[PDB]
Amino acid sequence: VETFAFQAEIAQLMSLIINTFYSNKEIFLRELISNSSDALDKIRYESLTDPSKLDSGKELHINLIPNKQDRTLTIVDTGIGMTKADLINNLGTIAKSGTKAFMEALQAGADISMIGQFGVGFYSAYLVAEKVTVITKHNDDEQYAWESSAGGSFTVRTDTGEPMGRGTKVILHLKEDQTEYLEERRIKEIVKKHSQFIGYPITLFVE
Ligand SMILES: COc1ccc(-c2c(-c3ccc(O)cc3O)n[nH]c2C)cc1
Repeated sequence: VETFAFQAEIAQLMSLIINTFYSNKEIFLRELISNSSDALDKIRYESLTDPSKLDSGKELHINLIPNKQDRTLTIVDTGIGMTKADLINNLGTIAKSGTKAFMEALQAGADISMIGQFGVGFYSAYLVAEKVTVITKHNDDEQYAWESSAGGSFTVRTDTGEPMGRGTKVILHLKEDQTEYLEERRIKEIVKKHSQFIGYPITLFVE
């Protein structure tokens, strides 16, 4: 298990998301689905000139898996996934510069719902999750598990869990007062409100 410190600016971003009074938390789902859509666009584009890029799985889709017993909401995609290096380097985001631009915008009237315009929408997971686990598999690397409960550090380990072929799995260990995001009608509502034009099937699993 390797432990890393977040860059000062990323720890600042996470503290802002955790500590700012902001009721519109439901946008975390749109943000994570948007990242899933971007990763699926990436593998689809590569496959247009190289069909073997899909040897690790042809289906391009998103699964939403609530689990009331574990108090987890899992978002699975069959996108391009990430290398260990990209996972350590702020989960493939330009988080340092993105955070700076987002901070300036917040002082210029913007609100947390606009986080995605600054390329750091992944970190909106901390509006609803006390801990986030990211399992990822890229065609050019092994399967890795990234994890953080914020507090300035994250861990990276080789994943021993279920192999996923190719893509990214975001496991949201929800805060006790955020369990509405495990309810079928609530998830359906949010998907319809903010992710209705996503170009990949979104399957909402039942329990
Ligand atoms: C906007 O920046 C980014 C940065 C990285 C990605 C990304 C993800 C991913 C990352 C997070 C996630 O929730 C789901 C995913 O498939 N997987 N692979 C890539 C290249 C997507 C958007």
